Amino acid sequence: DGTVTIEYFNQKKEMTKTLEEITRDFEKENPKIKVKVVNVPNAGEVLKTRVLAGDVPDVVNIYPQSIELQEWAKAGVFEDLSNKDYLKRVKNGYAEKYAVNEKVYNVPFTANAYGIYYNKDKFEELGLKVPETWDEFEQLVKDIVAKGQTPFGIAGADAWTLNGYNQLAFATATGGGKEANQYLRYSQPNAIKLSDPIMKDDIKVMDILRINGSKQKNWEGAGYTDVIGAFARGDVLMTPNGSWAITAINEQKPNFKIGTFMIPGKEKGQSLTVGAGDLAWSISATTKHPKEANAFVEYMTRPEVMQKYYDVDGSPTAIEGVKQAGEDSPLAGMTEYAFTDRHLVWLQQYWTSEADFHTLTMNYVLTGDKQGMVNDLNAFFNPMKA
Ligand SMILES: OC[C@H]1O[C@H](OC[C@H]2O[C@H](OC[C@H]3O[C@H](OC[C@H]4O[C@H](O[C@]5(CO)O[C@H](CO)[C@@H](O)[C@@H]5O)[C@H](O)[C@@H](O)[C@@H]4O)[C@H](O)[C@@H](O)[C@H]3O)[C@H](O)[C@@H](O)[C@H]2O)[C@H](O)[C@@H](O)[C@H]1O
Repeated sequence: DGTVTIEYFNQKKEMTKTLEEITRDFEKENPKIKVKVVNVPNAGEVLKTRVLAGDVPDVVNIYPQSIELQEWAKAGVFEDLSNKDYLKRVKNGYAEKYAVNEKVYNVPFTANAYGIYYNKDKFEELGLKVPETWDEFEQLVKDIVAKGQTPFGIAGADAWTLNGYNQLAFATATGGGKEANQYLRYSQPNAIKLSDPIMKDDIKVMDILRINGSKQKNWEGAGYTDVIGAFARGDVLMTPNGSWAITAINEQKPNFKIGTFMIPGKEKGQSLTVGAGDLAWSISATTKHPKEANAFVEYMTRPEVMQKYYDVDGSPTAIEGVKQAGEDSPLAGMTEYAFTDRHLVWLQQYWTSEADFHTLTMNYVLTGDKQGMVNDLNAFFNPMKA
């Protein structure tokens, strides 16, 4: 044949079209290299299945904060990338941030963030402003309801959409990422109580989604795609989601200017965001073609290649020589403190899982069971403390 075939296991399902075009550009420059792009649903679970099966894809899209990356790096599943030349194209010391045993096993090209998408046009129409406190965010929702408009679009069927919301609910209440994990993860068993002021603050922030008439009709069984469309059409004024959503929203061709804002704290200037490596690649240590796999990763570190991805995606990049958008862009408010302290890492960096945290978050929006949520939190965190 002559040509060799490497596999790229993608999790960026929103960026399927652009990543394939970049792949074709690579294939045209490398005639002896063919790249198969894999896009399967529930890619995170399929990856667990494949790694254990010993069928590790050549290039793997894996989130570098995950416990999966940490465990598999120590096991020797991934190639050491510490002394690669293309790693010098990663600024903000972002590759070093997710080092395992002081060794880099992942190239995080982009960083995701979390906030609230909002309709700038209808905000101007109704004379609404971006909230700076919990109380203001409560009022904003109530003001929208009274105007006969739906504030939030919530994906009840996809609990992972509110992961960033609840994590920031704890973050803004406690002080930051470390402070949130001190209350939740590194506390004593059965420490989380309803009487705890931090918990009372958490409920308050979560109750913003529980305000009368805050959510759209038939939200309980609404998916991630459903809410993207609902926001794009202008059926809902806001939707809480990650920076990964904007490319899907843009594709729906909305007839309004899109904006974002961070989930605020108790008082002004206490707003935070959460995220980690979005487009983040690792190379299999057991690959038959390590030179070809490295050439694919190196290709993505190129500024003119990364620009092509960024122009569609929009999430902040750590790649050198990429012209990024200004404060006029949709993700301006959400990614305002990108690559700073106020951009804390996903809390599941020090958890054994996160799936149940999604469930108990959404379950509260469904039921409003305060004690039930507290019980869910203890049942989730206790096994980790043991
Ligand atoms: O906060 C969420 C997320 O943020 C970071 O990752 C960035 C990532 O975010 C999105 O993708 C999220 C997630 O998508 C997949 O998982 C979806 C769920 O899959 C299962 O659920 C079911 C059960 O059959 O499967 C289908 C989904 O196709 C659903 O019908 C049904 O709910 C699973 O049970 C559940 O736990 C999952 O949430 C994927 O497998 C994951 O790896 C993730 O990618 C964006 O779409 C994507 O572009 C990225 O930007 C962070 O790193 C994550 O840890 C997490 O915290």
